[PDB]
Formats: sequence, C-alpha cells, structure tokens
Amino acid sequence: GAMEIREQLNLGGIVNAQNAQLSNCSDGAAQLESCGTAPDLKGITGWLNTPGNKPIDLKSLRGKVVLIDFWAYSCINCQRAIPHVVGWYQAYKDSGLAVIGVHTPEYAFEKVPGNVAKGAANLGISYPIALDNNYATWTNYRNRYWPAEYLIDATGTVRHIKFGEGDYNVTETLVRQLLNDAKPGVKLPQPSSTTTPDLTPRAALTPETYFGVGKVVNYGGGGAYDEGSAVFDYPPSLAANSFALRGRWALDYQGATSDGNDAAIKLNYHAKDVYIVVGGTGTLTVVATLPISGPPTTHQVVAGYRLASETLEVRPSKGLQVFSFTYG
Amino acid sequence: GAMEIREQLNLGGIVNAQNAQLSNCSDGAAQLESCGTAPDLKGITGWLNTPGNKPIDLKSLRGKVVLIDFWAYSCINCQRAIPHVVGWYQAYKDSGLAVIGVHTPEYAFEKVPGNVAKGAANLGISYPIALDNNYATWTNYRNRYWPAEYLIDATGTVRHIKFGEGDYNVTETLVRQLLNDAKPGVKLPQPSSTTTPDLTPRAALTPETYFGVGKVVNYGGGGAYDEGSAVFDYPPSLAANSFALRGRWALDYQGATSDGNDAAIKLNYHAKDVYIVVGGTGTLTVVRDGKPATLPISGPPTTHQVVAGYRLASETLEVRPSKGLQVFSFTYG
Repeated sequence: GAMEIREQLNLGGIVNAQNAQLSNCSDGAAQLESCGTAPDLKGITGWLNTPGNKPIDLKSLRGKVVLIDFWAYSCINCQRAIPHVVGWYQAYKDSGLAVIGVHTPEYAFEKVPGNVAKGAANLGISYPIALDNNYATWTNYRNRYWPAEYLIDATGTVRHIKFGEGDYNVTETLVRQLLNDAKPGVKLPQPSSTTTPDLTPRAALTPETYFGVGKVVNYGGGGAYDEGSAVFDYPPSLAANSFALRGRWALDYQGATSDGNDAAIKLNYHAKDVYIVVGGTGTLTVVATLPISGPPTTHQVVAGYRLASETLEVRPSKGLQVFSFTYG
Repeated sequence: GAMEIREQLNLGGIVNAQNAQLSNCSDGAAQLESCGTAPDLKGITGWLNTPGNKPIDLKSLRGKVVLIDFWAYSCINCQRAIPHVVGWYQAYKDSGLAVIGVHTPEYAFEKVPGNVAKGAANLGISYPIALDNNYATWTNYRNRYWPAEYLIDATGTVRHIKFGEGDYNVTETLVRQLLNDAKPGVKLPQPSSTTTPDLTPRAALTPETYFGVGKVVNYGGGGAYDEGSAVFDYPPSLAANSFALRGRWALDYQGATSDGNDAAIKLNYHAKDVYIVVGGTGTLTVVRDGKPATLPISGPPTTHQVVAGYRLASETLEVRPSKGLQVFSFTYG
C-alpha cells in the first residue's frame, strides 16, 4: 500500500544520484515537463540493430531527441504499442529522432537474444535494441510497467514519462515539439497516428493470468498450487476471471507444463481477445487446434466480436509449457 | 514489473469468490461500470460513528448507494480528499447515500482507536468508520492505495472504483446518478463541488519519504541504513528528492527516532508544502532558506506542517527533533 495522487508516476526501485529527479515528471503529461538528465543505460547484456551490435551511450545522442521504450516481445500490450513506435521511428528518424527499445524480460525465455531478435522482426523493429537481462536499466530508470516510455530532449533531459499502454497522440505531440526545439523550423510529415490506428483495449480486462507458482493470483481451483507434479481437477464452480486445471501438470516458478495427455485448462475471463504464452513443441487444442513450435510467445486462442465475460478450455499436448493468459 | 493498460486498476492481493469481478471496472471511469457484488467488510476490529459502535453489514444497506472510502488519518492525501467525502455525506445522506470510511492504518499508532477518533474529529467525519487493523477489508477489496474509493449501487453492485487523490467531480457525478437510479425522481441539492475547492496538488511531488528501515527508498546519506542506533553525518552532496541524517539516530521498521541532542535531518524536496509525520513529546526545529521555526510536538502522532510554500519548487530544509521524537516520514502538498 502507498499514498497516491492521480496521474502520479508510480516509480519502482530506489533513488540514486542519476534518477533522483524522475519523480518531477507526472505520468504521461500532455505538456513538456522537466525531470533531470536521462539516467545511463547500464548493465545491458547485449545489443541488436546497431552496427556490429555495438553499444550506444546516450551522451552520443545529444543533439537528437531520444525515446526510450521498455518492452518484452511476448507482452501483448507491448505488441500493440510497438507499431506506433515503429511508425514514429519511420516518420522522424531523418528529422532528429533516435529510438532505443530496451528489452527487459518478463520470462527466462525472453533472455535469449535469438528469441528477442525473432520477436523484433515479427514486429518490424528496425531501431536499436538493448537487452536488459539483469534489469539494470529498468531499475536505473525506476520503471515498473510494460510498456513504458521516457522522452529525452536534445540536451539529454527527460521531458515526458509514460507508464502503460495508450495515449499515443499525447506522446507524439511532445516528440514533434522536441524535434522542433532541437532543430527550429524543421519540417515534419503529418502525425503517424493519422495512419496508425489506436487499438488500445478498454482498461477493464482480466488481469494478466500467471501460471508461475510464485506469481499466481487467480487460480480458482480448489486447493493447493505448489511446485512439483500432481493431478488436478476443476472445482465445482470456478470464480470469474480465474482458471482451473484438469489432469497431470508440473508447476514451477516459470509456469505450468502439461504432463499427462489429459491435461486441460478452464478459464473464465472478461475480454474480447485471449492469448496464451506458451513454450515448447506440440499441439494446443481449444474448446480448433493449433501447432506450437519455435521461441515461446503469444498465440491467440480467442478472437471475439466484443468485450464480454466468457469461458474457454485449452488442452496443451504433453511437453507444452504455459506461462500465462493475456488479453485484448 | 507488470503489464498495464493506462487507466487500468492496479489491484492488489489475490482473487477470491467475493472480489473476482472487481477488475471489470477501470480506474476512476467517468461512466458507470459494473464489477460484481461488493466484497464483505471483513475482519474489522472496531467501529466508530455507529449506534453503540456496532458493526454495519453491507447487506443491511441495500436500497442505498454506498461509498467505501479507504483512508488513514495521518495520510496527507486522505486529509485533502476527506473534506470532499464529508461534503457528499452532508449533501446526500438524506437522499440515500451511506458512507463508510474504512480506516486501514499505515502505521502502528494508527491502530489506536482514540487516535483515529481524534483524527476523524479534526476532519469533520461523522459517517461510520471501520477500523481495518488487520488489513482484512483492504485485502478483500484488493486495494493498493490511500486514498481509494469503491462506489456501490442500491443493489449492492460496485459501479465505480477510483484509486488515488483527485477527480472528485467524476465520482460525485456518478453518486448523483446512482442516487437517482435508487430513487427515480429524487431531488438533490447542487453538487458539493460548488462549495468545496479541489486542492489536489500537481502529481509531481517528491515521493512519500519513509524513514522505516524496510520502506526507505530515498535515503541519500550513503552507507548502511539498518535498524539499531548509530551516528550519522550528511554526505558531501545530497541528491534531489532525498534525505540524509546527522547526529545519533535509532532506526527500526516504523521510523527514525532522534537519539541525541545533535540529531538532524536534511531534505531535498520538490513540492509547495511539506509535512512531517512524527510521534512523541518534544520540540521540532525547522530551518528553511535561513529561517527557523520551532514546533511543539505532543499527543497522537500525526502530520505537522513544516513548510508552507508559495509555489511548487525544488528546495532544501533541515529538521532538528529533540531526543525521543520518532520520525515516520515526510509527505507533501
């Protein structure tokens, strides 16, 4: 529990000499703010989309407007936001905009450079990517949400910080203002939002449904949910926005691996679209069948007509590991 | 870290049969929403402002619109928000509005019935107060912040949930709508917002500055900050929105107690007003821009304003608490 003023940035981690002024900015303000020199990009385990995959020091970007975008490739929220970021990079890179996609992993499989690179290609990311496998940059920036953006002006000062998915036009308007501050009289094309649709869902979807023993918050099944294998069964009645298991499953801090060939998952949700984050090679049947292979990622299992309360069952073939259910 | 859609309620605790649909509401929506029957008010250790101090069961309030208001008496955000709630209670009680202030304590001293009562008296609260000393209700409601509000319609269904300070008119508008839904044609006085000013600060103040060993996030003195008594000194340079200690101090998980006649705190903050939550009996000496002030400290621990600025800005100040005074935090306005 904490006190909060609406629109206040809910920063994580602690205060150090580099990030002490970040709290001087609010969460996604419509007007430019000023909250200190951008903290260093540190502990980056590797880079992508840069010459010889060499690192980029923010100080080398002075003179340009810089947008720091925190993401994770399997994150559905990030998947919906990134197209807007790609559009901005495309529209403004030749006008003074630099973009750095800081990839801070939510899961272990997101620490694999190859999986990340594959995810980026699918999203059309061409801008530099910094792998934040030790959460050093995420922590230095006092972030706590996916997606998250920090907008830096040409002098290296943070002028806008936005946590969460949505409100693209607010941010693009400030990016345009800063490009002009950096290069007075600069001529820019019409806003990228003109041709990039805002597909942000109403913010009342089922909470991210984790299967990791240590993160689980909505397992509506009777009875314990600890590590190791065991045989589960659906309860007489499952709570709304909750899930239950049927069959043999193996549970660990990462997720739930389908064991027996009878394993099944029942889910009561509230959304329009449903996605499952699964790893491994196998087949996934939903009550339709879907082949599962390659780097773990989101697989859409529900493409609804509208946002409403519904139920669905998923049968992961043995071997398939479920990390969570995300929504849209 | 977690995923988030802006305006999404960042609920806490786990999902149970009573609160499973709360996530169906967004954070402070301007239109009515529907997110399940209101969870039970669980494990309340005491009640104030009810006949015989007896408990209130939400089911007994069916037919009335019910506003659940989570607060803590020493919370400055809550202190600024409550006058709005008091205004609503006074304006709508006779039109069908029931209000319950669930007092979930942030500090141990806030669990004391008498301290809460005095805090409530100072704030003009005359509506029922439920002491949530074991956080049972806070948890059943999956709340995460002070202040927080849950608006329940006459059928006992939650239709609005708002976390944090601000946006009073959005909520009052829904309260009026629900009062009409409960009693179609009901006549209401003009909105309380008409006579109650919105004094919500810009949302860019120094974060709540805790002195508790397990909560501290902006101690810039450098070195160890563990529980026990020790001698401190100010660092060569103190970072913005941070504090440092000088002199002897005794630290624990509740706060920092002055343990000498030389104890002092230096604070770099970004706000207009500054308050210190402190307990014990003694005197507090504060110096801002070369101007000192002496403050007598006694009675229930609570907020004491140490700075009344003219505008929001980055500033520094020093506080020297007589030995024995316990500093819990610095909060802002």
